[PDB]
Amino acid sequence: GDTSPAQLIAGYEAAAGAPADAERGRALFLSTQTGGKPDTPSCTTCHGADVTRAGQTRTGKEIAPLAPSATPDRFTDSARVEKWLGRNCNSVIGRDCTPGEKADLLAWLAAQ
Ligand code: HEC
Repeated sequence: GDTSPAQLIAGYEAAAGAPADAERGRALFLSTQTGGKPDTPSCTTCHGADVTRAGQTRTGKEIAPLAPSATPDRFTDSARVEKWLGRNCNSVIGRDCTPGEKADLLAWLAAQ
């Protein structure tokens, strides 16, 4: 694509002022939130708790696995990551994700 997963995470770490923490990324992805839309309390609502398996939209359509081990071109387009993180962080958490959250989330997801 136009980027690597490491280039994306390094850009978020620089904006956050701190290195990514994959354990924090895992905890946020699996968390149940209450600030967003009622139908999407968690990232897992659509991507599941195991991102090597397919996910599902709110209507039951299949979403390709988020793990790069299952779907190889993941996180290789910078605009596509921002586009989905913009929409999905707002739906789940109710606000954009911070650069530190994005760094943490991608560092966990990029290793799956
Ligand atoms: C359903 C309403 C979703 C919720 C809740 C979350 N995501 Fe999602 N995500 C969804 C779709 C339909 C898509 C696009 C289709 C695809 O196969 O990519 C995505 C995509 C992403 C991506 C982009 C991956 C890439 O190709 O670079 C990321 C990084 C992502 N989703 C992360 C993510 C997080 C962190 C979420 C909780 C805040 C989350 N998603 C929720 C559908 C839905």
